[PDB]
Amino acid sequence: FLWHGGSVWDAWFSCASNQVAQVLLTLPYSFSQLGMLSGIVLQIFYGLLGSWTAYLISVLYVEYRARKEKEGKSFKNHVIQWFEVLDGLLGSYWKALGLAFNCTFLLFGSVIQLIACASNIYYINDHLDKRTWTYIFGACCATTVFIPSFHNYRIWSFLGLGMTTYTAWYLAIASIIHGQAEGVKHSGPTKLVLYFTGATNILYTFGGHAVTVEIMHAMWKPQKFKYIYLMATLYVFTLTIPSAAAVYWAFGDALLDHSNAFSLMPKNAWRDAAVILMLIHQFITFGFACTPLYFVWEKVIGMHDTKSICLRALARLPVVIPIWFLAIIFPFFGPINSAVGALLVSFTVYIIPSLAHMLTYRSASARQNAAEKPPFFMPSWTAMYVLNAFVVVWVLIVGFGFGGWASVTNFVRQVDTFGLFAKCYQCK
Ligand SMILES: O=C(O)COc1ccc(Cl)cc1Cl
Ligand code: NA
Repeated sequence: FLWHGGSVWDAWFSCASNQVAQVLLTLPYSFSQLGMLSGIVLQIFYGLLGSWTAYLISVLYVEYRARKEKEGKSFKNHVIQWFEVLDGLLGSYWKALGLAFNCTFLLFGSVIQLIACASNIYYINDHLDKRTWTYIFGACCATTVFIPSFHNYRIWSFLGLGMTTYTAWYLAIASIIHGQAEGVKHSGPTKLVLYFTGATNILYTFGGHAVTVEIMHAMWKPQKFKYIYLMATLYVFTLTIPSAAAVYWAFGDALLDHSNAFSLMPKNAWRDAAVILMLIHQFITFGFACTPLYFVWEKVIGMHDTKSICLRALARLPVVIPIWFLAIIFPFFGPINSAVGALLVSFTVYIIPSLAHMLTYRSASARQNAAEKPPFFMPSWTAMYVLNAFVVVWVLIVGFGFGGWASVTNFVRQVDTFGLFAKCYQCK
């Protein structure tokens, strides 16, 4: 009860901002690297852990606002940010950590959208290789230095949800109708590097929810908290499990060579519709990631105020040129999710939110005068502390130690094979 979350519409507007658009096409690859038994258990595991960490971020936001409003403060005409909460609760070293990590991740999450945009357009008009489509789409994305901000974020998310729901159910039904071939093989785990570069792509997937609660996070007065609101957290499962299971079931071990699943499906108007919807979706996730970087760069350089559109744009172009060169040089759609999710997501989404919560409520004085008692599904404090320590140690060893070695070895293998400035990655 009294969950500071809102009504049914705001509650579903939080599951809408659970971006799983682009990574949806690289999950059969991970299944072919792991097998059927490990692919499902790990998806459920990481989905539950992601929901837990999102809850942690929420309770920390509420704790900070509640502490600040008591000593005398007005939060009117001023939205709170993540690094501000970290600075207010822990100190300045945490304000530096939660800024460096959240800026590096936002830099590397747009290279991926540019790569995917240049990759999916190849399965409509394959007269120009993927590097020329990267030239063209980078020149198109370098025009976001003219769009100031977004006037509305509700409609974009509510349309992205449907654009994802069409593709996640085309990929399953087309694969079922196509059936199995004659002499396809489902070999499970063979090498270690492959198992652990698949597990990290699965870790990456379920950290997109908590990453938005670290940037926008709108909150308001509490409501009565109908308990049906929880049934919107487990709606990404009907998007990710059937589509990834039914493509691997049909196409076997031909997927450890094709990271984009559109390359195996038979061409039809439905496939063309899904490519276009995915392009429209991945063109929105690029601006929603490049806007905070623009804001932070303008604040840092000391030029927040600008009246002409020609001055803002011109000053705002050391931030989109490395996002372009990095997409041109390393165009590895699918092997890059593992590296990014092993080096940045494991710290941004999992270890830091659970370490801040452990370090905040250390003393009994901080635990008796708390803004929110422990939830109904976790009564004691020892339960929360044990769960946090487990999350920290697990993501530290399996997510960073093994995942890191495996994913970086795979990323270097791709460069050894295809070279730098590759012309067409995984084209016949
Ligand atoms: O389209 C994508 O890139 C997949 O969505 C995500 C998945 C994981 C994380 Cl951390 C962030 C995002 Cl935006
Ligand atoms: Na991967």
